[PDB]
Amino acid sequence: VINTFDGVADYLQTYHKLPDNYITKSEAQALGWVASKGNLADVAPGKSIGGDIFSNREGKLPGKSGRTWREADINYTSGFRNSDRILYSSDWLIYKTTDHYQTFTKIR
DNA sequence: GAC
Repeated sequence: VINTFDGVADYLQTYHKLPDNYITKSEAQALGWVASKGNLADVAPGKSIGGDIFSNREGKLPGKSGRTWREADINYTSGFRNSDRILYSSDWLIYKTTDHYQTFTKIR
């Protein structure tokens, strides 16, 4: 399992994809995940939510026509989800936020 | 796009 900021940032930079322990919300939902129940670790052991589109509506991240942003959970082990997310663009800019997309730091 |  790889779910730390540096670990995921390195993997993303090297392989241009999230490591195997990530599943999208749709995939998680298909497995029986119910947000209000905080049951992810029970329906998908050792998995973290990741890979969904981040719309960047606040414009806090660098924007450019045709650039798509995606986000993935970081530091998730169990229970309800946290505030830690890695943000990555189609052109491989990588950012982190620890406050649920309120502020971001460039890390790769 | 924690819920």
